[PDB]
Amino acid sequence: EVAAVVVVGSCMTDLVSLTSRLPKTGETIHGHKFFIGFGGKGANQCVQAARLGAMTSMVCKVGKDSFGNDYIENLKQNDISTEFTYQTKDAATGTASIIVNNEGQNIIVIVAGANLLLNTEDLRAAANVISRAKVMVCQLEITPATSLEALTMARRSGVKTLFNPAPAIADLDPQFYTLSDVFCCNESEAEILTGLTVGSAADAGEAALVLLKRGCQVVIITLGAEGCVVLSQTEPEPKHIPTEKVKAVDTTGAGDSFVGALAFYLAYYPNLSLEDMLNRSNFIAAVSVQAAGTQSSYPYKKDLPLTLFLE
Amino acid sequence: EVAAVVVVGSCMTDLVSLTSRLPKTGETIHGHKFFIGFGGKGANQCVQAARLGAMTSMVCKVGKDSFGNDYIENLKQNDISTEFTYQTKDAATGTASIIVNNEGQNIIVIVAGANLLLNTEDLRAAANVISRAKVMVCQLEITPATSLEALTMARRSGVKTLFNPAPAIADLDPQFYTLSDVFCCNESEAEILTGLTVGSAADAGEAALVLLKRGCQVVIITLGAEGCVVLSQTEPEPKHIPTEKVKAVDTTGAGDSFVGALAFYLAYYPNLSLEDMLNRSNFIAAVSVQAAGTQSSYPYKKDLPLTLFLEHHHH
Ligand SMILES: Nc1ncnc2c1ncn2[C@@H]1O[C@H](COP(=O)(O)OP(=O)(O)NP(=O)(O)O)[C@@H](O)[C@H]1O
Ligand SMILES: Nc1ncnc2c1ncn2[C@@H]1O[C@H](COP(=O)(O)OP(=O)(O)NP(=O)(O)O)[C@@H](O)[C@H]1O
Ligand SMILES: [Cl-]
Ligand SMILES: [K+]
Ligand SMILES: [K+]
Ligand SMILES: [Mg+2]
Ligand SMILES: [Mg+2]
Repeated sequence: EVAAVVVVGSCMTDLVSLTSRLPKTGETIHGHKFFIGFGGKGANQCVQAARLGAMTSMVCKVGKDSFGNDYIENLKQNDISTEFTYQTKDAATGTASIIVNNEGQNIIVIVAGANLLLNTEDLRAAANVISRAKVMVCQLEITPATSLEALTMARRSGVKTLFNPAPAIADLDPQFYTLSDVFCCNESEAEILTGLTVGSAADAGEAALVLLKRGCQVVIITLGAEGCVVLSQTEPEPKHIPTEKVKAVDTTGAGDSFVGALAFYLAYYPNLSLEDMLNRSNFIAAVSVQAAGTQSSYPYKKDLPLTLFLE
Repeated sequence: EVAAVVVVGSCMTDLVSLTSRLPKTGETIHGHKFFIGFGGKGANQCVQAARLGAMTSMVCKVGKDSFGNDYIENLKQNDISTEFTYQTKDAATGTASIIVNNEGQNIIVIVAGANLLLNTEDLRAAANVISRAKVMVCQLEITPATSLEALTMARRSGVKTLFNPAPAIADLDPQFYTLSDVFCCNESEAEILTGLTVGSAADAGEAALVLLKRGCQVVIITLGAEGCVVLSQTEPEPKHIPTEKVKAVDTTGAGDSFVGALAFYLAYYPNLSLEDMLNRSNFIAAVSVQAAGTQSSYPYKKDLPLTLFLEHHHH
C-alpha cells in the first residue's frame, strides 16, 4: 500500500475543560466537564484525508507516555501508516490545554513538546516513502528546519507541496513560500502574515496576492462560512468560492478538515480544476462543522454524497 | 492491619503547563513544559498521613481511564489501601488544569468529574471500614451530600470526624457543623463561611467562635506562615499556635499536609492535647513548604525529628 499523502507535522493531545466562566490570575474555578481529544493540525489533516479513502503516512514524534501510545493507536484506527511515527522519552507528547466557556470564549496553552524533537535524521529515514507520494502536507506546529527539509525533499522528487502556515508568525522564513505549491491559510493567519486587514472576500484577495508575490504557486484563504478565495501564478485574479449555509454545531477543526480534503483531491483527483477541488473541500469542511469535536466530526467517504468522488 | 485513618474524598490529576506569562480571555499562548501530577485534597491528606506511618484507606472514585489507573498506582506507591478506590465509565477522573508562569503565579480550572459520582452505594460498601476507623477525614471536593453521608456514618459508629470544608460553600447544611468533631479550614474558607474578614489571628479567633456556636466540637483556622488558631467546646478561648519561620520554596499543598498530619495525630496519639497536635502538624506542613511540588514535598516519618512521635506532651 504506497502512501499517496504524506503528512510531516504535529500530533497533540487536546485537554479540554468546559466552564461557565474563565479564570483570572490567581483564581481557581470549577468547570462542569473535561475531555481528552486527539488533535494537532498535522494529524487532523491526515485523519480527514484517510477517512476520504487516501493511503496516508504520518511522520511525527510523540512521547514515550500514555498520551503517545494512545495517539499511535488513534492513527492506526484511522488506517494511517505509523511507520515514521516516532516516540521519545525526552519530551511529553504535545498538549493543547483548552478552557472554554458556554459562549465559546477560550484560553489555550499549547506545549508542542515531543513534536519539536522530530528532526532531519528522522525525516531522512522516510525519504523513500516521500519520494513515492503524490502530496506532502506541512504546517507550522513542529520545528521550522524539519518542515523546510520535508518540503525540500518533496520538491526534489516532484511531489506536490501543500503548506498550511498555521499558527502564523509575522516574519516567516521566505523559503516557506518558495517551497509551497499550494499555500492555504485562514483570514486571521493572512492578517498576521501580510499586515493587511481581512474583513471581506475582496480583502482576502489582496492579502492572497501578497503571499503569491512572496513565491507561492497557488494561494487559498479560507473564510469560514464565506467559503474560500483562490489565486495562482497562472490566474492571479481572485476567485471567491462560496459555500451553502449550514447550521454549525462546532466549527473547531474545520480548517484542518478543509486542508485534509484538499490533500486527498490533489493526490487522487489531479485532473479536477482547482475550483472544483475547492468546492468539494468546502463541502466536506462544512459537514465537519455540523458535529461536535475535531477528529470525531470528520466525515467518512461512506457517509458523504457520491458526487464528491466522481471525476 | 486495620486502617486507623479513612479519607472519604477526592483524587484529581494535575495537568500542568509552564509558561512565561499567564493568558487572559481569548488568548492562545505557547508554554515550554507540560507534566502530570497527582492531587486532590482527599488524596493529598491521605498521602501525608500515610507517610507519617498511618494505616490509611482512601474511599474515592476515579474514571475507568488511564488517569484513574495511574492514580490507583500512586496510592499503592504511598502504601495506601486501595480497597475502596472505585472506578466509573460514567465520568472522567477529576482534573485540575493548571497554568503556571515563571514567578509561580497560576490559573486553575478544576473539573471534579468522577469524584462527584462517589455515591451512597459506594459508601455502604465502605461502611465496615469507615465504622472501624479511628478518624474519618472528608472535604468538599466530592458531592456535599456524600461527605455528609460519610460524616453521618462515622458519627453513628463513634468514629472521630475531621471535616475540612474546602472549597467552602456559603450555605453549607447545618448538619456539617453538628457532625464535625474537628472542623478545620483556612482564612479564605472562614471568610466564606462566616462573612467576616479573616486576615490575622485575631480575625480567625472571631470567625472560629461563630463556627463553634454552629455545633462543632473543635474549630481550627489555619493562617499560612502564622500557624493556626484553635478553640473547642471545652476551651472556647482562641489559642494561637505560631510556627517557626522557614524559607518557603513552594507553599502548594501545605494545607493538605497540615490536615493529613492532624489526622495522623488524632488517630495514633488521641491522648494528646489539641495544642500539642497542632504544634506538630504546623511543623510538618512547614517542612512541605521547603520543597517543590505537592505530594512529592510531603515528608516521611524517617526524615522527621523523633520529638514529633513521642506519646506524651513535649515542651
Ligand atoms: N460556519 C461555517 N459554515 C460552513 N462552512 C464552514 C463554516 N466554518 C468553516 N467552514 C468551512 O471550513 C473551512 C475552514 O474554516 P476556517 O474557519 O477558515 O478554518 P480555520 O480557521 O483554519 N480552522 P482550523 O484550522 O481547524 O483551526 C471554510 O473555508 C469552510 O469551507
Ligand atoms: N510560608 C509558610 N511558612 C511556614 N508554614 C507555612 C507556610 N505556609 C503554610 N504553612 C503551614 O501550612 C499550614 C496550612 O497552610 P495554609 O496556607 O493555611 O493552608 P491552605 O491555604 O488551606 N492550603 P491547601 O489546602 O493545601 O491548598 C499552616 O497552618 C502552617 O502550619
Ligand atoms: Cl515545548
Ligand atoms: K466540528
Ligand atoms: K510544597
Ligand atoms: Mg486552519
Ligand atoms: Mg486547605
